Amino acid sequence: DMLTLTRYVMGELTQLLNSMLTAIKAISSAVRKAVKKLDVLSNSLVINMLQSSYSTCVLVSEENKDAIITAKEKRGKYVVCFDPLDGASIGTIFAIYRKPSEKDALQCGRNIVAAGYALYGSATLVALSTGQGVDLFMLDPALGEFVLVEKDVKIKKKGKIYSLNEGYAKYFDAATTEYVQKKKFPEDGSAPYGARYVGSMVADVHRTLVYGGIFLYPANQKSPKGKLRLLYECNPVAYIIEQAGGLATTGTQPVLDVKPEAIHQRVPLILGSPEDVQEYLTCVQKN
Amino acid sequence: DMLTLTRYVMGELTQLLNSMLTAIKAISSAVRKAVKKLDVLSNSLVINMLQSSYSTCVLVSEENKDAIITAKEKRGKYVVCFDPLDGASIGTIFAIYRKPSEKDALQCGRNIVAAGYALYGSATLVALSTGQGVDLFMLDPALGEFVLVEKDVKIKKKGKIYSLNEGYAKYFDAATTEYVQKKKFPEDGSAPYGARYVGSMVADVHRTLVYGGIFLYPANQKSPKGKLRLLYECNPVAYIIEQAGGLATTGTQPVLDVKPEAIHQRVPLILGSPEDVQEYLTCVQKN
Amino acid sequence: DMLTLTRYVMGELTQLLNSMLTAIKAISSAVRKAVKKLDVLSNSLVINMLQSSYSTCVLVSEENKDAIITAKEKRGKYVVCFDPLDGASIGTIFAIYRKPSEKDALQCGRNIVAAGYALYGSATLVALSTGQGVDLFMLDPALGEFVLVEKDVKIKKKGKIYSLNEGYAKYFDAATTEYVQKKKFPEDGSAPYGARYVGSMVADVHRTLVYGGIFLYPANQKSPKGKLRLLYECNPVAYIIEQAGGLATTGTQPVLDVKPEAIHQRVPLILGSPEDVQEYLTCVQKN
Amino acid sequence: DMLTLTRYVMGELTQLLNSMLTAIKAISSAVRKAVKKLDVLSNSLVINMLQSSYSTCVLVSEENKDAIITAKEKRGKYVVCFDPLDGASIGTIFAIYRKPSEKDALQCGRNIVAAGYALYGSATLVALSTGQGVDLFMLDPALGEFVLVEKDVKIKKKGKIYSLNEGYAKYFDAATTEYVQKKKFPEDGSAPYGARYVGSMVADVHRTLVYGGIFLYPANQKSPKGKLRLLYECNPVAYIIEQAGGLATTGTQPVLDVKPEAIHQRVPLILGSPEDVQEYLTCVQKN
Ligand SMILES: O=P(O)(O)OC[C@H]1O[C@](O)(CO)[C@@H](O)[C@@H]1O
Ligand SMILES: O=P(O)(O)OC[C@H]1O[C@](O)(CO)[C@@H](O)[C@@H]1O
Ligand SMILES: O=P(O)(O)OC[C@H]1O[C@](O)(CO)[C@@H](O)[C@@H]1O
Ligand SMILES: O=P(O)(O)OC[C@H]1O[C@](O)(CO)[C@@H](O)[C@@H]1O
Repeated sequence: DMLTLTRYVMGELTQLLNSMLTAIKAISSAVRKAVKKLDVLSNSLVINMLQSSYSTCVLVSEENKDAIITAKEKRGKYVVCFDPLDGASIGTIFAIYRKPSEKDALQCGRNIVAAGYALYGSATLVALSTGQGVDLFMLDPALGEFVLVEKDVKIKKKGKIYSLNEGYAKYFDAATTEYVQKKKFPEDGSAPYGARYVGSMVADVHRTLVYGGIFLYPANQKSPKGKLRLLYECNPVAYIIEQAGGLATTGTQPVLDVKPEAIHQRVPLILGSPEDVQEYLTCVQKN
Repeated sequence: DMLTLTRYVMGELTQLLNSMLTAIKAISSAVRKAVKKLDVLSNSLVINMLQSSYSTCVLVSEENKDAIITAKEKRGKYVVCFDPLDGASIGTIFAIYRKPSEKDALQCGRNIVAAGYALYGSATLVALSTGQGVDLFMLDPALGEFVLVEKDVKIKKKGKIYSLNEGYAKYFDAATTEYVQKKKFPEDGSAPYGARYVGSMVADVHRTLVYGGIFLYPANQKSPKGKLRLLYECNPVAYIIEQAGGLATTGTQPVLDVKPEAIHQRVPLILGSPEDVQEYLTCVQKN
Repeated sequence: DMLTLTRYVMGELTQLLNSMLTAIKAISSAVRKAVKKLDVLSNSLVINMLQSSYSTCVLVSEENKDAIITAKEKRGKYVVCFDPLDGASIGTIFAIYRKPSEKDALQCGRNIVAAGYALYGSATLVALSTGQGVDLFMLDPALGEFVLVEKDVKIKKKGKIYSLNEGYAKYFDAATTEYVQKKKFPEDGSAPYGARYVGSMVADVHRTLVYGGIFLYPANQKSPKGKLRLLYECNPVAYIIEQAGGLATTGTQPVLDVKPEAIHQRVPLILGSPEDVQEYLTCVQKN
Repeated sequence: DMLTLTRYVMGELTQLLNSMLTAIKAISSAVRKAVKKLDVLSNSLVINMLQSSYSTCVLVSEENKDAIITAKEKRGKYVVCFDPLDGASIGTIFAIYRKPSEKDALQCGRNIVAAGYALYGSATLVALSTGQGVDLFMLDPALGEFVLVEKDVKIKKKGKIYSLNEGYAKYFDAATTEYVQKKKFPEDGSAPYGARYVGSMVADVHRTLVYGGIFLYPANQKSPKGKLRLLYECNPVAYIIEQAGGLATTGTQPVLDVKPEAIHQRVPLILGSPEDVQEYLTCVQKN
């Protein structure tokens, strides 16, 4: 019943992760103790911690219309796109790039150097990658530190869950209609998939990573480019899911290959177990 | 930024609630720090705390085949049916009756004297009623105490969420098929409902209480009496939802009116906002 | 086992207390998780929280050589003298005055409008007065809030503890030698006092408040004006102890009547139960 | 800012330590949330956890007149003498022996196989030895686990603190009078020692371990065999202090060599830095 602790390592990049984690720890505490005030609060925490890391030059926040330029004295080599408080478990999402303007935060997901999400549940969980797989951490609030709980997390090749808001059925495009119909009425004599949809993206993506299956927020008639934001929701989770052996697509190309045309750009998002996402792509190509 | 605390009151019944809350506090801590071992653990906590209250004579647990008879020395006037660890937020569910045998735990829900659930999320939340409405509490683990956060909680007359596993579509009975079709394709020119389904009953019911709408685990071809257990899942949440101004039905009668034929009996469960449950009943009566 | 919470009230003064408490909550967390770095850290927390209250114009910190002048935009009517991390339980001490220069922080203790200390033990405790007695609070870190635990705390008229570093005996002045001799060898056939000395001033003063008796850090040959600092150690605790019915003296006048000649001025400090401090004064007057 | 955790190891003995730690974690929580009821509570926690380890045959508790004999089914090879709640930081003290009667708990300290104390401060700290030095742990209540913070703790050869209740001066024996006089008036031109006395034995002993110096509760006229209890206060701390390179004596023999004549036997206790305890012994031998 006794433990020893050891520092874990995945310069400026490490200091930058360290401060992003410190802001997540603060947000975790502010969520445990709890709407727009909490969003405003979570935003200042990230921005201010990120800036005083001395590792940033450009921030993009879901909460701010324009990119935020780090004061010239505190400037470093990295760009951070984040959703401070997304969404039941709500979350925080971020992706880090190397670079002094918006140009720098408009790089395709392929260029990501580190990305992560935090999920604020019974425990605060962080999934993190710096390009060499996905590691899962739990916030130990007693220590003030994040504890490694799983190394090199891998998603199942194929799952048995599908996850989307089916209340948008009347608006679905033909490929989504077809895919959902196949999940409920398999044509191969297999059992239908189970359905799960928390309605909080970080909660649904995290379940998709650890249980397998597929998560979808595709284009539909009311949102013809999807709802979820490319820079600081879709690209970071696509990066995490790909690092875990999964796939993430807009329907017509990998999310990480999309060339961003604006910082608050939305894209469709379909991700998860590779065989499930490939079967979704087949419905697209056929329609 | 300073507070005063005051003891809240909703003899033996109070001591019984007090120990059920103490077991919930212990379960909360064991969940935060985390599968069958946790179920075994949560079970002993409830059973042992409930017994040493000196208020029980008969327990029914989701985990135990037979009813548990309190030792003759520790016996009191009450019967408790509970699911120690149900299920993402998992939960604990319980209902309390006045009474020395199984007979006593086979009373219809109408006879309930107190019921509740706990939800183990970013915060541990307890909904509780003793017949005079629903009160919502948060576990303050620093104090070891449950803090009143909402008095006399009322569910909306009509919501805009529907909540069920649509992966069972191929197995749905005609009334469920019809109801779901109406939620997605309203015939009155209104917007379709949104869909949410966490797949943990306490999580879905709690959302249904605070946001409004409808939750369904109806009979289907694979589970022709439903999945959820009458004594310690369906009756307690039906009791809470009715105390909040909602409805809870098996499709053919109020859950609380069902006369239990066995302690692990399953029933269908449809509950939530009264106008939503009434519209579901209309699809049943018409089929 | 259930509680209700109610906001407690003892404009700018309230916002100022609120931020001083918020800095104490942060310091509490940084102490739980733990030397000069912690002092530097505790200092920035107080200074920065105090400044953004918009209620301060002048700060005096044990950690800073010169008084700190609040930026003109954030200025308010109050002056705060504090020891961010003093000292086994360590503590934080502060006193608040109404006022733009050092002049304002050089007022005698008599002018204090609010004062307090925090003690970081198994629980974090705050004693606070705004002139109408002493109230005791515990930090509930789960809530992020301070909970009233005792109202209008009163010190015993006479105690049975004396508290001083007797390792300075060879340096004691004649009155301290005489007083200590009387505590150990009572001339009235009473039992000797017990001795307690934690060596952390907030710990010893707090014990003196709740158990009664006397605490002394008098002048001696090596420290002929005492060790403890007038502005942000001696005046605040003198204010608290007097508000609890006790006395606090330098030996030759009440601490609160001393006219400060510099912001880091030291004074002797003798305080506690009034009859004990009066007996100490008798030894002084006689020598 | 990320950590990995690793199980630490110092069969039945390990399970026994594990349960003693689990009772300390429970006591820590009950102290944080707080007199005789807490003593009664702390006692049942130790006794019940110790018994269900299946490693005990005989317990001796400061709280119970007679030794407690483990039920025949749960019996194992070890004997545990403990003070569940001693005493400002209060503590828990225990020593473990291999063995079915009182005989087994009346072994001299020399036979100890493991001993420890817990101190309930801003953090809950455990000092533990199983014969190969002293290791220091902090309770991480988030994890529910004890974290190694210092390995093979060593006390200074000679310190500059002395720690005793000087309010018993009129009752001191000649050697204690002489020793204290030498601490305050060194005859070698060195500075006087500082004095510290919390009045809680675990607090004073812990300070003595980490800062060095000497702690004394010697025989005096009112307590001619001392106050502190041999089996579950003096022997465990003597064992810890000796494992850290210190000494612990009654004045006339090492505490660990005293042959116990009764389970609640008191002995004088002088311990700490070896050169300080040796100088105390010189005052004894000379008187
Ligand atoms: O209610 P909808 O249309 O399903 O939206 C769900 C999505 O909206 C958000 O709450 C907003 O980002 C996401 O977290 C979630 O995936
Ligand atoms: O996976 P299904 O068939 O939707 O089952 C969901 C239900 O099963 C449970 O996990 C078991 O009680 C419930 O908490 C939940 O409502
Ligand atoms: O070691 P000494 O001289 O007794 O000093 C004790 C005093 O020093 C301090 O640690 C410094 O402020 C006080 O907290 C305490 O009262
Ligand atoms: O008040 P006294 O006589 O100094 O007693 C102090 C001792 O008493 C106790 O509180 C009782 O065990 C010890 O923790 C402490 O060492």
